[PDB]
Amino acid sequence: SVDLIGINVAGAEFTGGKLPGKHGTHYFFPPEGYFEYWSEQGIHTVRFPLKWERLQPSLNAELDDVYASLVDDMLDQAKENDIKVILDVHNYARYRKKVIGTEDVPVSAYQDLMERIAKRWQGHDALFAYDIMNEPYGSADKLWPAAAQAGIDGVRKYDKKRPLLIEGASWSSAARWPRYADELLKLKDPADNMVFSAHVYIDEDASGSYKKGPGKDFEPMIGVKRVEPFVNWLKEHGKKGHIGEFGIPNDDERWLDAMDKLLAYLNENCIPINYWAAGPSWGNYKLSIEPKDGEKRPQVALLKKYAAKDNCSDFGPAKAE
Ligand SMILES: OC[C@H]1O[C@@H](O[C@H]2[C@H](O)[C@@H](O)[C@H](O)O[C@@H]2CO)[C@H](O)[C@@H](O)[C@@H]1O
Repeated sequence: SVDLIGINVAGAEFTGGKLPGKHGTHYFFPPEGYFEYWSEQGIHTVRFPLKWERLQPSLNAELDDVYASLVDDMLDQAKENDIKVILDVHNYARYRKKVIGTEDVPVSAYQDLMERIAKRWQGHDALFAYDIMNEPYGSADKLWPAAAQAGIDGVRKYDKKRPLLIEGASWSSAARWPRYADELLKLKDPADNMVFSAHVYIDEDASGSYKKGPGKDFEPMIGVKRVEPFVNWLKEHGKKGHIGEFGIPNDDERWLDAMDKLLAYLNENCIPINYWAAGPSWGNYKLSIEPKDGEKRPQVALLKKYAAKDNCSDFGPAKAE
């Protein structure tokens, strides 16, 4: 089943400056009882960021025992708690700051990573899908479509069933999607289970930093307006979609109204969303929906209303008929 409502659970990718880094100091996996809270809230799909450099300290070599085992543990806990997990290689189309497709990081090395990820986890019941790369951007954009095919090829050697979530150029911007996405039309998935995943924030620069409030001229449909270019492209090209990140601060009711409008539009078009973000070690982060003393998380109540609505049969938008 494809859940329309889901959340990111971030932390395993934190403190990119420290490699390998230390669990519990630089990065954080869900502790005991973590998924039970979210399951009880009625959330059954999670997107989980992972750091490539921690999974694979050397290219074209075996996955790191300790970090990969933490992923094993997380998947086990998700399964215990009725949660389905999208593994996200949260790397901006780069390995140790070098773009996939450059001499340092050949596409074959990225294919190798994806082979190893699918080989290790394809047998895990909690695994739902693979988001093969978070937010290609900048000098990675031009080479990304070639890298994406290599990633698809890698997963499909070992997992011929699960959805592949394919992000786009320019931080997978939903708003700018059609400017660049035609380059993705050459991608092929022999299993026919490929889904494009765009990101949308509704601050002025769409970075999610929220440097300003809604403003005097706030438009409630801002979220919808920013995903329309993506969804319309999907319809035009007969493709399937997904929103892998969207988040808002908890300090202005207007953001919630925009979120509501967005959720309605995505629901209508059978496009699932992963809210950014929950996680075990966010502290005061403005977009966090993790429970924290003294903080209300109105975004959660809203997600819960939607979570009750029927899911679609598959990733939308529905084919024309
Ligand atoms: O969208 C999340 C992503 O935003 C990045 O900032 C971009 C922004 O997306 C884009 O619309 C604007 O034109 O450019 C900025 C960069 O200057 C941000 O850098 C990422 O960390 C973030 O994940």
